[PDB]
Amino acid sequence: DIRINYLFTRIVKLIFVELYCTHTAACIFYYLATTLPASQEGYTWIGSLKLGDYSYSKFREIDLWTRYTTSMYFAVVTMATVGYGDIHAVNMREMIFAMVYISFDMILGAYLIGNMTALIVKGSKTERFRDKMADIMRYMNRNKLGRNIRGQITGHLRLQYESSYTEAAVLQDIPVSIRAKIAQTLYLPYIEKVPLFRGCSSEFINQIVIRLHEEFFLPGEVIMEQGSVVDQLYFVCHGVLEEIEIVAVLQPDHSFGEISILCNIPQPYTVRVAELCRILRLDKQSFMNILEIFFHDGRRILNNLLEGKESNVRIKQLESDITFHISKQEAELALKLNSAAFYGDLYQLKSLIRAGGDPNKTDYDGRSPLHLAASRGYEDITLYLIQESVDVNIKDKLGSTPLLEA
Amino acid sequence: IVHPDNRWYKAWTMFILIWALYSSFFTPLEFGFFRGLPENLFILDIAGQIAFLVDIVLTFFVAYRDSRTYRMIYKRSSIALRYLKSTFIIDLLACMPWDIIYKAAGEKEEVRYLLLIRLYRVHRVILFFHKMEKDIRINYLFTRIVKLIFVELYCTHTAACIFYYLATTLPASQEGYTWIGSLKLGDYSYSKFREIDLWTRYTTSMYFAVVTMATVGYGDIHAVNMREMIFAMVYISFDMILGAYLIGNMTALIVKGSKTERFRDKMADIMRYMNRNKLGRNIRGQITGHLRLQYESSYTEAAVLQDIPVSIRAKIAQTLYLPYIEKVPLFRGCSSEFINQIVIRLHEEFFLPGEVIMEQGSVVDQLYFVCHGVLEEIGIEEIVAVLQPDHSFGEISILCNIPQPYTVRVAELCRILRLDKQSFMNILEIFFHDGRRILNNLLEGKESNVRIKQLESDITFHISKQEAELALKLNSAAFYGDLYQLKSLIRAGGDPNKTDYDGRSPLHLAASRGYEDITLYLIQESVDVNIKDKLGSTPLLEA
Amino acid sequence: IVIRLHEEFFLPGEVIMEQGSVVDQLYFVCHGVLEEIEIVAVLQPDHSFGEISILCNIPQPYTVRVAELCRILRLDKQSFMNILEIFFHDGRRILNNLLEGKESNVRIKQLESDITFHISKQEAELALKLNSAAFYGDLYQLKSLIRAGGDPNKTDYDGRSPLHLAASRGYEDITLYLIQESVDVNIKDKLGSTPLLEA
Repeated sequence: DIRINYLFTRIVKLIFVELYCTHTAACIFYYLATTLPASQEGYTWIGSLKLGDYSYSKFREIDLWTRYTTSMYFAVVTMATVGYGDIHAVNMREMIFAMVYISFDMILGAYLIGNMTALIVKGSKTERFRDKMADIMRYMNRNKLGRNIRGQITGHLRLQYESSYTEAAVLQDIPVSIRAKIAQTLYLPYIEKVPLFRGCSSEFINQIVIRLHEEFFLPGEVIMEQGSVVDQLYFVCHGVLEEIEIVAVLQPDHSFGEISILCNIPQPYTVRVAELCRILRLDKQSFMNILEIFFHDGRRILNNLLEGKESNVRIKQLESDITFHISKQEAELALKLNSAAFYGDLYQLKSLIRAGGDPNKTDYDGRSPLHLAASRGYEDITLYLIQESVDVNIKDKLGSTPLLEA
Repeated sequence: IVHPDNRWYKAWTMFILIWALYSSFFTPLEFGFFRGLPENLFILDIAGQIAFLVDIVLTFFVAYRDSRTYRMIYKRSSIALRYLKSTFIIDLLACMPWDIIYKAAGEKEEVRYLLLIRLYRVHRVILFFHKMEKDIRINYLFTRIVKLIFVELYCTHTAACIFYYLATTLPASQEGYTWIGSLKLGDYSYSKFREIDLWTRYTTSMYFAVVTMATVGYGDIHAVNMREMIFAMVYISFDMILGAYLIGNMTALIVKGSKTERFRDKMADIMRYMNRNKLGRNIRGQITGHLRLQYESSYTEAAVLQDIPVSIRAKIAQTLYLPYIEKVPLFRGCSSEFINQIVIRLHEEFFLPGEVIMEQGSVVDQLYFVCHGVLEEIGIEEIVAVLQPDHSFGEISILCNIPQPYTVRVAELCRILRLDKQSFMNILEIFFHDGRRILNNLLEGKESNVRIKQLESDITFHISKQEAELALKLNSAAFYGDLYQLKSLIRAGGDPNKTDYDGRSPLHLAASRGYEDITLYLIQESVDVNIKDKLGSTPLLEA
Repeated sequence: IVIRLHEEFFLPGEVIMEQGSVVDQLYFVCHGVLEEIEIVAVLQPDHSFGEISILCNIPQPYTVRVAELCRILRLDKQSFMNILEIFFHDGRRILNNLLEGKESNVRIKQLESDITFHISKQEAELALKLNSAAFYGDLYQLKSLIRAGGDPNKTDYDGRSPLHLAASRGYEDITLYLIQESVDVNIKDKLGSTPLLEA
C-alpha cells in the first residue's frame, strides 16, 4: 500500500518479530526449568532464585502471573543486552539455550539498526532545504549581489519548503509528452474564464494551454517595474494583485501585460503582489507565433481589447493601432496565402484552408496561389487545389495565365 | 498595541524558555520524591506559575502570519479566537497550582497524579531546537546530536523519578521487597529508605536509570518487586528503539559526507591511476591545478537557481552580464530587447592559463565571449592575433559554417562567457529586423570578411524569407494608400528598399493608384527611382 | 596518429578476425604473442597486423588467434584513411615499406601491382588535388600541401594553376597569399587564357 510509508511498514515488522521471539524464548526458558524433578529444583535458574525476601522455594503452584513476569523480565533483559545478573542459567541445558538465543538476537539486533538508518538516509524535507540554500549561498555572495535582492530569493525558496508540495524539482521528468493531457486537466478552467479570450475558438485555446507554467509570488514583491518592456504574459489564477498611490486591484480570472505585448508600448504601470498568488505565465515569442497562424482567431481577440479599452483606459494611440489591423484583416488572409504557396508549406497551409477563407481570391495585384505553385513547379502541392475546384483561367493584371509560367 | 516580531518580544521568548527548562526538570522531582511540598520551596512554586501566567495574557496581543495569504492578520478577534481553539485549554490547566490544592483537599493521591500535565511544557525546548535546526549558520551534525541527547537524557531523568515512586507505594512495613529498601552497596545499610537525604536518594536512583539506559547493567541496583519488573521491561524495550535511533541518525549524516569529502575521493582515485604509470613531472601539477579550479569555480552552474521564477532570474542576469555585452563591437546598433534575450542564456566558464580552448580545423559549435584576462591565438608556432577583453571570437566560423582555422590558447586567468551555438540562430531568427545589422557590422568590421560571406545557410536563408514577408505587408499597405501605417511600419526597422517575391516594390505600387501624397515620402526615403522587377517594369512605365 | 589510439586486452584462445572477413580496424601489438592461422607464423611484439586488407580492399585471408595474453592498440579505418590522404608525401613513403616487406614475405603480386600504380603517379596528384583545394578556398589544411608539399606553380594534366581557380570565384581572401610565393600571372593554359581574363 502506498498510503503508508515503505520503510516504516518494515520497521514495525522487525520490532514485532523481535518482540515475539522474546515472548517465545521466555515461555521455553521456564519449560527447561520444570524438565527436572522437583526434588532437585535447586539446580535450576528459578528454583534457587532469591531477589529480596521472596524465596521462590517451591518454584511451582505459585501463580500464573508472578511466575510469568519473572521469566519474561529475564528474557527481555537478555534481548536488550543489558544483563543485570539477577537471573542466569545454572544448568547445562539452560546454558546451551542461552548462547543459542543470545547469538541469534545479535544478528536480529544489528538488523534493526540497518533497516532504520535507511529510513533516515532518505532525504528529509528540511534536510534537502538546508543543502539547497548552502549551494546557492556560496554562489550568491560570490558575485556580491545587492542586499535588496537578498530578501527576494531566500524568502521565495522558503515558500517552497514551508508550503511543501511543488512536486519536488524535476517532478520526475520521466512522463512522456502526454503532459499536454495533464495541462488541459488543470489549467483549462482558469484560461477560459479570462475576459480577453471571450469568444475565441476552443481549438485556439487548446493550443495555448500546453505552453503555460506555474509560478508563485510572495506578497510585497514587484513583478513589472515602471516604464519597462515586458517579455511575458501573465494570467492570475489565485490571489490578489495590485496595480500602481494605487490605481486598481486585479481579482483572479484576469490577465495583465496585454497592452505592452501587442502595441509594443512599454508598460506604464507597476504591479505589486498583495496576497500570496498562484500565477500562470506565457512566453512572448511563443505566444506571438500562435497569433500569426490563427489569423481569423487573432482578429477577434483584438475586438475584446477594443471593447475593454472603451470601458477602461481608452488608449487612443493603442486603439488606432488596433483598428488598422482589424480593418485590413480580410485582405491579409490571402496576402500571406500566396507566400505560403511560394515556399511549398504543407502542414500549416491546411490551417489557412480548413479554418481560412477562399484560396480563389487573389491579392492586391492579382496572383492566385496556383500561379505561384506552378511558378517553381511544386507538383507535390499543385494537385490539392483541384480538390477545391479552383479555376484554371485566372487572369491576373498582367495578361498571363497559370499555365504560361509553368 | 500589537508586536508581531519586535526585538523586545524575542528576548521575552528566550526568558520564558529558561523557565520551561526549569519547570520541566523539576516537576518529576516534586511528583516522585515528595509527598506534598516543604515550606522551603513554597516561593519557587508560586514564582514558577506567575512567569507562565504572564505568557497567557501576553499571548493575546501578538500578531501571527496567516497560513493561507501570509497577510499578518492583526485582527483583534482573530488572535484570541485562534488561541482558545489551539492551546489555551491545556496551557491554563498547567498553570493551576496543584501542591496547594492537594494539601487543601485533605490528602488524596488521585489529584496529585494529574500534576504530570506540566510535562507538556517541555515542548518549548523541542521547538527551540526545531528553529535552530533550520538555521544555516549552525552545523547540522551538532544540532541533531544535541536534540537526540536531550530527548534521551530527559526520558532517563523521568524514568528515574518514576522508579523511586514505585518503591514508595509499598508500606514501610514491607520495605525490604523494594529495589532500594534492600540495597547494600558497600557498608551503607540503606535500611530506612526514607528521611535519608534528597541528593543521596536521587543520585542513586538516577545512577540506576543511566546505567540501564546505556545497556551496561552492573546489577548492584535492580528491580525486585512485581510492579518494578513490568516497568523495567517497558522502559528497556522502549529504550532500545530510541537507543538504536541515535546510532542510525548519526550513521546517515556521516555516510552523507560533504562536497569536499566527495571531491577529495575523486582526486584520490585519479592520483593513484596517474602515479600508477609514473608519468609526467610538470603534467602532474598541471592536471591537479585544473581540477582545483574545477571545484573552486563549481558555483556558476547553480542547480538551486532553477526553481526561481524567470522574472527574478532575468533581473539577476542583467545586473552581472549586461554591462559586459552591450559594448561588444559585434552587437553595435542592435535593439535593446534583443540583447536582453541573449543575456539570459549566457553561461560562465573559467579557464586556467596555459590550456587551449579549441584547436585548428575543429568545427566550432559554441560562441565565446571574452570577459577577463587575455587570450592568445597561435598558428603556423607564431602569434599574430591577440584577443583583448570585451571582444568576441568564433562568430565568423559559426555563421560561415567553416571550422576554426587558427587556434587560440589562454595566457592569463580569463573569464569566458559561453553562448551555445544551437541557441543562437533561433533567437536570431525571431529577431530579423536587427539580424541584418549584426551581419552588416560583421562585413563593415573586417576588410573583406570571408569572401564577403557565402550564404547557403539556414540562418542566412530564413532571415531573407522573413524580411521579404514583412515587405509584403508594406507593399499591401501602400496599395490602399494608408500613410498612417506607413510611417509606423518603417519606424520599427521597416526598410522601403525591400523587394517582394515577384519583383514588386512599394515605389512601383505608389504610382499604381497615383498616390502622389505617399510618393514624395518614398523619395525622401531614398528609394531606387529606376528599380526593375523580374519583368523589367520601371515605376515610370507603370504610371 | 598517436592521439587517436585505444588500448584493448585479449585473453588467450580468442579470435580477432575470422577467415575471409573485411577489416575495419588497424591493430598494433604492444605486449604479448599473436598467432596467425595449421599455423603459418607468429607475431612478436612491435608488429602490426590487419594492414594488407585495409588498403587494397581485399578481404583478410587469415585468422588471427591470441596465443598468450596481449594488450594491443587499435585504430579506425575512417579515421586513418584520411590522415595519409592529406599527407600525400608521407603516405607514399609508407607504401614503399610495404613493397619491401612484401618482397621479403608474401609477395602479393596483385597487391603489389595496385600499390605500384599509386606510387608511380604520386607526383602528379600533388597538384591535381591542390587545384580542388583552391577551388573551394580551404585555408587551414591548404598550407599543409604548401609548407609540406610541392610547388604550387606546377599545373595539372590540362594545365591550370591554383591562381586560375583562385580568381575564378573571386576568393580575394586566398589570392593574396600566392604572391608571397612569387607565383607568375602570365601562366597560360592550352586555351590562350590568363588568370586575369577569368576574373
